[PDB]
Amino acid sequence: MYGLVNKAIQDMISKHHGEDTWEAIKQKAGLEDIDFFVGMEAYSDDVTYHLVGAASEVLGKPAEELLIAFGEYWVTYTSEEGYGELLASAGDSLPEFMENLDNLHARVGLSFPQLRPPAFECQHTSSKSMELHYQSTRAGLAPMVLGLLHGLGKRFQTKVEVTQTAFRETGEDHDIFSIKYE
Amino acid sequence: MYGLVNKAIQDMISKHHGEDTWEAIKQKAGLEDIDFFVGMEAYSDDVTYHLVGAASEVLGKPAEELLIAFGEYWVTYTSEEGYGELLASAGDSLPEFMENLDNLHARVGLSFPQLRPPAFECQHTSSKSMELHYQSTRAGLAPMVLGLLHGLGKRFQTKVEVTQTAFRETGEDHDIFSIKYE
Ligand code: HEM
Ligand code: HEM
Ligand SMILES: CC(=O)n1ccnc1
Ligand SMILES: CC(=O)n1ccnc1
Repeated sequence: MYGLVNKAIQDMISKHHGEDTWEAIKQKAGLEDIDFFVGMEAYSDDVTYHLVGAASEVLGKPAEELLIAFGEYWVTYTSEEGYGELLASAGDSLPEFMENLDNLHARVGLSFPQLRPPAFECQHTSSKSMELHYQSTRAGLAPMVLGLLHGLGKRFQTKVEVTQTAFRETGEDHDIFSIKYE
Repeated sequence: MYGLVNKAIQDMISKHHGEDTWEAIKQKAGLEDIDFFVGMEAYSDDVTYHLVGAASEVLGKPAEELLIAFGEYWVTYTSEEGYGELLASAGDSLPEFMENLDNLHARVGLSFPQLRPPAFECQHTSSKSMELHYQSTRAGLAPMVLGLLHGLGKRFQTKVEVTQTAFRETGEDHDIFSIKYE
């Protein structure tokens, strides 16, 4: 993924547990080479999965727990490290924001030309709920989606309950989530 | 399962979509025979699975969506139809409550002598998270667990993020969930 994603993971861990723990985690991941991540440069996905795996071992937490945290962090981190206006342009409510999400990533992708963004389709089951279809070229990041949805809830002061109802992981064509809000 | 469970399903559907729908649903499940469920009597599990499938066809919603709703409802329905004090005895926080859950179901089963309750084990990964191990003699109810957990979040005013990381369905030994709270 682009290095911004890894820089975020680093930031989150550095801020929550310290530079020593980040160093250990980098080292365990077999990335001591890399002095720093370049935000606008493409890295092999490997780098991200390894960091997450290594972060799991060192912190003694499951990978999935970290991806949930990281999902929520990213909402804050993007608003502060140069994507605040772009974020705000995507709307001022959760369902609006999610409807716009492919369009946000399209805009991101003019600037990051090699982006393989996820794809998100909403079916609104009412004014307070929806089905969210998450399609990705990558495996394993549904728990990140969950955290991202909870970060979006914080951003719009909406309470969101999210439950995953289909799993790419088992062989289903793609992750699907039921979501209830305010 | 005991009829209480089926009575709760009936109630949730009558209250949400009307008696006419309930009838259809009951009709579709091939249970027109049964005039009312007896709360303290044992039914074949068959009855609950048919009602759920039938509810899915009549309503145009996936089974899994209904089980999530039903899980959340049950938390409210038990507190109002005779299990309020027992619920409250199980604690005033989500992680406490989950640690007490086998004990709760044990008390329930002195009163319901043929109870096949689930089993839940918590490994706390921090003061705000845990791995929850759901063991059951039955298949299919993981989405019900998700709703129940959201229902418990409501009861304790805690925001809970839940993601399932192992699936009995696929032949893994049992369902496992990563959970983050408030
Ligand atoms: C300003 C806001 C955002 C920016 C700059 C951003 C940028 C990115 C970038 C650069 C990637 C890497 C894709 C790649 O390298 O191939 C990505 C992936 C991702 N984005 Fe965003 N994004 C933003 C907001 C969001 C939000 C709010 C969500 C919420 C659901 C979201 C969900 C994801 C997901 C799930 C991926 C995972 C990759 C995959 O599934 O294939 N993004 N995004
Ligand atoms: C407070 C009152 C509660 C009562 C009275 C109650 C009673 C029951 C009863 C009677 C069953 C049917 C089992 C059978 O017929 O053999 C059952 C199943 C179940 N209970 Fe509860 N329970 C309560 C709360 C909860 C809560 C909060 C949860 C949250 C996790 C929970 C999780 C379940 C699950 C998952 C089942 C499904 C059966 C299975 O996995 O085998 N229960 N409970
Ligand atoms: C990979 C990452 O932190 N994200 C999450 C959403 N968009 C990019
Ligand atoms: C069958 C069912 O939803 N439950 C859940 C908790 N206790 C009973």
